[PDB]
Amino acid sequence: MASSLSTVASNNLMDFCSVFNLIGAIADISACRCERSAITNAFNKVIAQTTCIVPPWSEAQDDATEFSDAITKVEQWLKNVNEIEIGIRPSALLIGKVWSRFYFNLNNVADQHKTRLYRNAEHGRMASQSNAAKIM
Amino acid sequence: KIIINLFAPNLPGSTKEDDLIQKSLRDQLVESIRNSIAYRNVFFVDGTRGAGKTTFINSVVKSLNSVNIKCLPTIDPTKLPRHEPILVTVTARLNKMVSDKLKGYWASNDYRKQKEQWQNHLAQLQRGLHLLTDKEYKPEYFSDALKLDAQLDYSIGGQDLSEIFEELVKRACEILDCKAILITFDDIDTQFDAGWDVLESIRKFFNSRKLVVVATGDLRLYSQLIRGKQYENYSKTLLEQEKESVRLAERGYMVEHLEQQYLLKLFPVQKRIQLKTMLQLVGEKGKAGKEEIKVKTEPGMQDIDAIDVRQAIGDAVREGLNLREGSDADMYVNELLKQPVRLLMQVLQDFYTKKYHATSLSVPNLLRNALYGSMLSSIYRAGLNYEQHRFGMDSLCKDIFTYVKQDRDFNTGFYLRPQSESEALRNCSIYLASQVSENCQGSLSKFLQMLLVGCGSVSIFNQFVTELDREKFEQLISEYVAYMSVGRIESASHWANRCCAVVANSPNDEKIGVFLGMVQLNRKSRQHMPGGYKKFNIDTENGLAKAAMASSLSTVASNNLMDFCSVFNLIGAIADISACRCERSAITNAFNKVIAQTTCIVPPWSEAQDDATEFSDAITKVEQWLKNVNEIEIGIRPSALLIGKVWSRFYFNLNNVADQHKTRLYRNAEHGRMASQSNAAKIMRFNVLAFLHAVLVEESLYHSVSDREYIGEGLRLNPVTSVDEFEKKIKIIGEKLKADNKTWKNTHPLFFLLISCPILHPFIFPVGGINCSVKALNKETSFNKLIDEIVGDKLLSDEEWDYLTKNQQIFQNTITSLNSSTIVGASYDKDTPAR
Amino acid sequence: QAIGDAVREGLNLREGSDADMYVNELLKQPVRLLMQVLQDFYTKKYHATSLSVPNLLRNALYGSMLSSIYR
Ligand SMILES: Nc1ncnc2c1ncn2[C@@H]1O[C@H](COP(=O)(O)OP(=O)(O)OP(=O)(O)O)[C@@H](O)[C@H]1O
Repeated sequence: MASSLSTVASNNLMDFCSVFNLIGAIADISACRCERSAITNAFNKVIAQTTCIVPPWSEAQDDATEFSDAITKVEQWLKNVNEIEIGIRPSALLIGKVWSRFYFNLNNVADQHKTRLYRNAEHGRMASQSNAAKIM
Repeated sequence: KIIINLFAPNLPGSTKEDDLIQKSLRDQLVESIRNSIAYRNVFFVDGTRGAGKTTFINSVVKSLNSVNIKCLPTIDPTKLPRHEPILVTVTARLNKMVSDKLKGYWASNDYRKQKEQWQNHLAQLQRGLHLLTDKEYKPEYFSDALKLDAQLDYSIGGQDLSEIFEELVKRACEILDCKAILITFDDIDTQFDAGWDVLESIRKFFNSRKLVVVATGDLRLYSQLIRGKQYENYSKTLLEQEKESVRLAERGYMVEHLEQQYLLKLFPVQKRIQLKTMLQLVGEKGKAGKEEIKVKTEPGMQDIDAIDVRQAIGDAVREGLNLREGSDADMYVNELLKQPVRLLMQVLQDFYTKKYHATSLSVPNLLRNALYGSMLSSIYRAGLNYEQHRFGMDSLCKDIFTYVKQDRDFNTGFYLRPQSESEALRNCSIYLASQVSENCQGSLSKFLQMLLVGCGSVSIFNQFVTELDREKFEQLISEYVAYMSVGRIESASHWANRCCAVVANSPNDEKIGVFLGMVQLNRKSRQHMPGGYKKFNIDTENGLAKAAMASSLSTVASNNLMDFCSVFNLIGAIADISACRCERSAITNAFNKVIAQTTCIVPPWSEAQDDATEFSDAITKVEQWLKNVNEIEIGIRPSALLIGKVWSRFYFNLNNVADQHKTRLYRNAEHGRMASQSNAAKIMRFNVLAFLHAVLVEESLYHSVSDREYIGEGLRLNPVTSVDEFEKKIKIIGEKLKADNKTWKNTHPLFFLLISCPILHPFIFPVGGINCSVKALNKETSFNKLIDEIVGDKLLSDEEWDYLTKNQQIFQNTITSLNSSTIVGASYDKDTPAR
Repeated sequence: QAIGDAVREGLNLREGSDADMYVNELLKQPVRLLMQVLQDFYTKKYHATSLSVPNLLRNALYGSMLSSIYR
């Protein structure tokens, strides 16, 4: 979530969590693939080095062992992926198409779960109750 | 193997058999023409501007010089007399080698007959040459076309110079006992208008089978030449009468559709070859090298120790910019490889020649001179300062402002990232980074000025003045640069004294008198104030507290004089005290440089012990600090990315503090001990910490004196409310440096010097800003001893620190009364909610 | 089938409308432009076989409709 946790620097500190930054996280891990630096620095790329301002056109315990533990999991991920990722071949059509599948899925999920919040929906077990975690 | 000698003219005439950068293409093309003639036939090499064309096209002729093909000397369309048919110069060149053949062989019976046959066609061609130059038809010449010659067969009547030249070359081949004649052209980059006659003649007269043509030029430039000649066919009246966009669209398509196929008639697609750029030959870091290149950096070296080309640029980029070894340094060398070979070689030739000459002493100084001449054209296009001896931080800070407006990016503009769209801005970005690391090198006072007035002047305009169609935005920059005087700054403190006025004219919700990095101490007394709150008074403090408080002040005249407490002034003041050590009283003047003659004005864009030795002890502490910095000023090697990265962290960290500690004033701010309590002095303690914490993260992350960082694998944040996370960063770094057996000076020169400045000492531990709780002390007590570890001697007396922990004694290095001061608009009404 | 082996693997397409449309859009091209892009394949791929097949197509296309890029 830390990578997805983006803070908009303005007159008020506004913070957002988005699925795109999850997409934008994995899409950059495989770029370097080595040196144990880009992958480690990927976990902190918006904390203080990305302060987006609203556009002018608008109207406005120890974490030491757990940090090195989490890094090797994506290092575990890369060596298993690299043994098959060459045999697959995409193209123009069937890569734009899946985005339309993805883009419309986001719209429907956001629209439906927008009004599915209640005072007792936190970790709600009802098929209709929803919270912030249910959106994600 | 390629060995490039940098101490060589590198001209096309001074090439060798091993110094050729491109050899596979030279060899590969040679057999292709031979196989074509073994059993139109117009070749075409395609070359990026500066790839290497005239040198390359000379090598292929050399290969064909030693089936048998005879090659004519290379002809340059640019270096030819104007108003001269190109059929003439080919015939004249052809005649020379044929006339050399006739007087060569020994037999006389054939020579007397062969010469007569050769001259029969020359006279035929000469009398028919008037068609190429005449502007109008002569009715007399009709009787000349009707007259048929003898002994020669012409399948087509008339003049028809196409067959006459075709018959001429056929007889020219018999005398030269060859299979075909090689005609080679040259590039027309210098004047591409002259290249129109080349294309016109090739498609008309060189249509035989024993002629092979090898053109050369820039393909993207030929298209603009042909398209211009297509429009000349349309009648000018039609081109004006029918201006409808519906007709204009189809007219433009027809022109494009015509010359697209026209170029295919001249140069077939399968015949076109390209010259690979400098990048496509060596290859990137990840992939293997196709054809490696080794260069001779120093003169008179053995061929064994020849350095690679990438290491020959990393020797300059990494060292000339003081940029640490990493992927970011690879950004520049990758961009430099994509540049044309002619530009890249001249940059490499000049830098290494001067470095050897200097050795027989500043590396960035030698690189800056090389970059100035190379991209002088892009400097003039962008309008940057270009006078040689007017260099300095005053000009450089103006230069970086011009670049940002051109790039239209206020977020990463001061990073100087070569990622712009226009080629001119990319050249300016790399050039500016060279100048940033030249003046800033080996100086602390120069470093802060670049950070404060150079980088800072862009961020302030982005958020507070830009929000005030682009034509109106244009004059705002014009008067803003005049107001704050980016072109010429009298003192770093005066910029901060002007920075506050710029940002003060931007109110906020509920009009709390706290701003980005500053608070507004009330200059008067409001009736019936609760608790011990009162009006701020400088005379309450003593010793270093008054001196530190004197620097951190600024006033603005806005029909009622407003007082300001600032962090920017403290940053600027240090950049002035650390300027020159040759005088003692200068630092005393720096203490009260602005406190007396401020008289600041609202910007146009906005409508509205003994007193003899009172500071004697303060001067000694500052004077001792002068010896410490002056012995370390050599070590510091700031880069063009370090300063940009430091400021960005500062901007986010400082923006958070000024926002969270805004509603946290609930009548119990005075004598604050719990983290929820927050008074005016609490904000100022954190802002100074926000400056030093921002330096700590980026100093280790990016610096030329450290190969690897010592922060370690771990998430980083900013101390908005809690100093605990800032405490562990120093503790962890202290552990790592101990294992490597390294000191503090030779690893973090910036952090060590700032933390030892006597001026910043009192603001770290104020009276009313220190957090005191059950767990607040736990982190703070280690933090207090951690700061003592960095400095050689003890920071403060133990008893003084004890009083701050619990809740009379005089404080020399601690502010005593800023905590109780009020804030304009901060009407103390609510109460602290506790649970 | 001589354009089928030119788009299906040149553009990484399977048997379908897109592969058949691209043959049609390579058929609406003038015969002069159809030869050169087609000739570039079998001439170059014979040298390769004595791969970068989709890149080999882009090599042929670059010299095929180069001028329309400027529009
Ligand atoms: N073998 C080589 N080694 C190093 N640099 C070379 C080599 N061959 C060419 N160069 C570089 O290319 C330059 C030659 O220019 P180039 O061959 O691109 O001709 P041009 O300027 O386009 O042609 P012209 O002047 O005939 O119109 C040299 O000055 C040098 O900078």
